[PDB]
Amino acid sequence: TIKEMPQPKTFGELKNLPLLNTDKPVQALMKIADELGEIFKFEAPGLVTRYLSSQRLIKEACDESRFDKNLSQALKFVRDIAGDGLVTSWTHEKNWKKAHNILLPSFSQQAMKGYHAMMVDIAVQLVQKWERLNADEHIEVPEDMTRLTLDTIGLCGFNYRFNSFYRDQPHPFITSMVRALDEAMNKQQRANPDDPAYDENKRQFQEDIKVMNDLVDKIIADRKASGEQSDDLLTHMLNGKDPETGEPLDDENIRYQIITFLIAGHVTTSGLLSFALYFLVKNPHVLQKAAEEAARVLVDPVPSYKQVKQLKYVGMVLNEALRLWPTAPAFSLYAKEDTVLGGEYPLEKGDELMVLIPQLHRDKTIWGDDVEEFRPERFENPSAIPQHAFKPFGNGQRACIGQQFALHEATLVLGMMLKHFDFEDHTNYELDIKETLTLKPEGFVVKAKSKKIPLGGIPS
Ligand code: HEM
Ligand code: NI
Ligand code: NI
Ligand code: NI
Repeated sequence: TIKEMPQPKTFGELKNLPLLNTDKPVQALMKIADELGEIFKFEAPGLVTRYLSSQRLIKEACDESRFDKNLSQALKFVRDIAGDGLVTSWTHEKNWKKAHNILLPSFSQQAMKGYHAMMVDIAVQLVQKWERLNADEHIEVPEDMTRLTLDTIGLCGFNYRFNSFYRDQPHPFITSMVRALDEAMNKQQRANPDDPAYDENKRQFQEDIKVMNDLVDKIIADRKASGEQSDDLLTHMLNGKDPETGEPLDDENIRYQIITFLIAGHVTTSGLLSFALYFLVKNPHVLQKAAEEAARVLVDPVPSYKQVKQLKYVGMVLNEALRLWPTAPAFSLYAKEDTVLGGEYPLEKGDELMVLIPQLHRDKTIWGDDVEEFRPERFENPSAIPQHAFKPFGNGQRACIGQQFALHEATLVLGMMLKHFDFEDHTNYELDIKETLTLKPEGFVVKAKSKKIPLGGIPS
């Protein structure tokens, strides 16, 4: 039964904190998991947490009756940006359940059919950008994927056009958002956050948020200027009421949800698409098989909703990309009551767990020894995979609400990418994963050759 938990090097009162003195901390928690195993203790000033890495222990952690969602120190900081929005609010603090009930219809499958036409509107824009490049020019993949995913959630969700393909540098929203999220991640290393040395950081942050909120002001303003009726994510936000309480969303809260969905609805998807395209050019026979399916299925000028759902292997490319590098690399849980995990490590009420998603997906006692290798064929049969062995979208009633939204978009775009282009690893890119809480490959550049297949029109 019971045994004690391994713990990495400690540095006096700082405990394990100096170990995360890196701009790549998740990949460093991976270095440690490989050392100490399926579980280890991480202490910092005024916080302890247990990092899980095995399917064995994580299967237990996803028992909603034993464990509830925890706000990690990261999310506690992000809360300064997103407030008590869907992602950063407690399960029992329910402006959550209130918003959950109000918004969940916007991700009903009848709603997905509504978004598709708008998803193609942006997807066409991406393809046309690349089909209009000159032969000497490179494609900045994560940059352009971000343009695609921001504009999609912007249109589908709020009927607002960021028009990112009409812009040189990133949208002012993106610059503020990235910098503000970098602050939340970087603040995890400050032993004294309120030292006046970080006054410049506190000042930049309040201005970054000023910028993000003045965009939200635009979205709501343009909305009350009417556009006949709408039933997108923003409409249900303004007019929907929680059946349990008969109450609509607080004014302070509708703003937090817009911020939430603008951020949460695109950073991990562009990350996914950038990781997917990366793996394809590093495994050309996988790229071929995927491109062949793309050509075989997408026969009309623009993809139909049904056609996207027929791209099974393109879906497998995505899931495998999410396996090797889940772009939301971790989520937290707390013990509802006293209990014992894996019958070996006893936990007190309110103790904190971290599910290290990249290490879960490298569990050799689930996936084989060929963990690091990119084989989409693992997902050829969903029925096979044990539950809680694959968790890129979290768990339970607080798993990703936008999961179907992300995968439908990603498959659609990746579909059109393979139908319309060949891809050359122009720089022989060495994978350099950048962390802003989320994961994305930085500096990734490809070259595209057009297959010269015309495009049609757009429904929306
Ligand atoms: C590949 C893309 C995505 C990944 C990997 C991902 C991952 C996740 C994860 C792990 C969680 C749980 C967080 C936690 O347990 O602390 C989550 C929740 C959430 N996601 Fe996603 N997500 C993706 C795309 C999206 C999209 C497209 C949307 C669009 C709206 C979205 C909106 C949300 C929201 C609102 C929550 C919180 C829901 C709740 O807990 O009530 N995500 N996501
Ligand atoms: Ni025993
Ligand atoms: Ni070149
Ligand atoms: Ni061959």
